[PDB]
Amino acid sequence: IVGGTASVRGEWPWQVTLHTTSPTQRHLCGGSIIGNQWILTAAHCFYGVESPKILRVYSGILNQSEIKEDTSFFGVQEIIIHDQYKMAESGYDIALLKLETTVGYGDSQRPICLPSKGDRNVIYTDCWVTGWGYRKLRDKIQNTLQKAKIPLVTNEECQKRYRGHKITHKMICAGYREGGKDACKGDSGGPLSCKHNEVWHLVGITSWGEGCAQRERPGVYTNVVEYVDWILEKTQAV
Ligand SMILES: O=C(O)c1ccc(NC(=O)[C@@H]2[C@@H](c3ccccc3)CCN2C(=O)/C=C/c2cc(Cl)ccc2-n2cnnn2)cc1
Repeated sequence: IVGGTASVRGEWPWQVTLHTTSPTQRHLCGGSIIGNQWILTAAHCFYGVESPKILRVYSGILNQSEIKEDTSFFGVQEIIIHDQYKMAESGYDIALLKLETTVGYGDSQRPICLPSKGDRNVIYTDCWVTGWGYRKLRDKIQNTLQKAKIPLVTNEECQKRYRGHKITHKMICAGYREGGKDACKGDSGGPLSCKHNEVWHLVGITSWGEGCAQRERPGVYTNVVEYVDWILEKTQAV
């Protein structure tokens, strides 16, 4: 996260850190708990991931330093990538991780509500992007989970800023015209959480942008409301 501050413990209890084991253990992506055996993340996170066996999901983490060989994690049973997904910039950047065991909800880890299909018309004024990503384009993964409040941008405005791209209604953009606050390397897959009527909703999934926090370059997120049916299809299969 660029231009963000340290989170307080338990502030974003749906936020997870997805680690890869191969070649060595390190943070790969962010993700969100949406169900007791479900993580919602970005499909691009799994470029070169040939098996779920190399993945470990950590919940209830504030600092990456809490993660050692003795730290409990959830194994991944299945990686479900949207079947229209080609690349982040083309859209359909969404994936589900089905966990091998059930998440026990508590004050440190609990799910985030999906947006309501009825809330396609709401104007979110309180949105936050969180992650352990870089603070600038040439940096390193951060120890403490960072947060940054970002304003949502209309599709029309975002399209003006991404000449040469097609910004679809399945994408949602966020950022300040002057830049300064945004997601960056290592934040992808994580949530864009918006508070509406005192309830937090998973409005976006950190996906892509041209650089980090640049002037007139908003961050591009998967527009979760447009994927509620796909999420229910995959999580509620008979
Ligand atoms: O340990 C590390 O050094 C370490 C180093 C980088 C990453 N991750 C990343 O760069 C991941 C990449 C990835 C992850 C997994 C598999 C394959 C591809 C794809 C891009 N990406 C982001 O995080 C996207 C960032 C991004 C998002 C928004 Cl909304 C705005 C601006 C952004 N940026 C523009 N230019 N940079 N950030 C993770 C870890």
